[PDB]
Amino acid sequence: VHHPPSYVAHLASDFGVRVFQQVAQASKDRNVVFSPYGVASVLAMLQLTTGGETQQQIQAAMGFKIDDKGMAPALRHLYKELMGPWNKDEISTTDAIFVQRDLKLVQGFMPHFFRLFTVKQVDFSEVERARFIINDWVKTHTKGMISHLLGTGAVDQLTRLVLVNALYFNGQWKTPFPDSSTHRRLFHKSDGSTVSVPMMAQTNKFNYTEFTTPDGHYYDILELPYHGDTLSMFIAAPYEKEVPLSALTNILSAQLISHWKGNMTRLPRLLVLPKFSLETEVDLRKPLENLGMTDMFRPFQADFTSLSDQEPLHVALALQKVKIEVNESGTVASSSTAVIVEIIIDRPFLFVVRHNPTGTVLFMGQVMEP
Repeated sequence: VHHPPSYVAHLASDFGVRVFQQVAQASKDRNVVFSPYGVASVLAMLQLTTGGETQQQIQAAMGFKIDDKGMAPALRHLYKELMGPWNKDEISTTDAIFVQRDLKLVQGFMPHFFRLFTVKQVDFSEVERARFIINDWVKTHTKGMISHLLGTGAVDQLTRLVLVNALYFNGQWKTPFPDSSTHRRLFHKSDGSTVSVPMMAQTNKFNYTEFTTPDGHYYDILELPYHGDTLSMFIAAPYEKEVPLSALTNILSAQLISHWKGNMTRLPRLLVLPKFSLETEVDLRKPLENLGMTDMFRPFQADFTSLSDQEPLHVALALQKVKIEVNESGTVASSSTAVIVEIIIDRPFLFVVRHNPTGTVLFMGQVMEP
């Protein structure tokens, strides 16, 4: 464990979880898959382009200033840790900034962006080409998983800046579920009704801890490691079907996950887990405004003087796309965030894909219906 990457990863992951809780609030009984590291990555970049109180608001919500001593080195060290070969499991994370070809950038932004995290020349008056350029780049850096990050109406002639992160993960269980154990079983939805889904089964030693909500709701917390022994998926489900999953998501944090992991012991048991493939696209405006980042969305009031004195700029929209597939052999998942300037789990559950040496939360979500 290295301190620098683990420090910034905790802040990053915690900030991401708080954004997730905001999205989960809005879609109480809907499948949500999210990427905390993903949204933290672009907003870390956004700290560089903004100024005054617009920047302050981002800094306060994230818990750190990108420009503070040792802070950027920690973020670079971080994604090096995630992408190292020793992980066995593949992670690819790439940040990018696309700027209007002829936009006059403040002197020193380019060299400052390089040594902390080069820009890519784009012509937004050429709308569809510029949208393709960016969509094509997100596509390769998600290995094809996300082909159209920016829909039609995401950029136009007036667009000047697009910050983007692309995350990819894969994704092999330390011990796979045998294909032949996969069977159909009723899943209990939040509305009481049942649906029949394919579920995976296996008997092994699983890192496990019991957990109790303030309201006394008992939860199973299970850890499913990937073969590299650095990354794992945490699964959290209520002992009884009746308990709403928000009880858990309301109290979630990066610290709690670490505290779970700190208290688990390997126990033998049969684990029945549904397979799932979730796809979510979320508008990040309200969730980000809720965490106090309101100024960046307001025309004229937003402050991007760290990027350009040439003209007033504001955030037109903020968005994230995430995909995740969980099956017998492992997990494949990717996200792209942009800013435009016997334990049977047959009820809804939480999942968290975490890199444990750093505490980085790559993906998390609630499975309301597999």
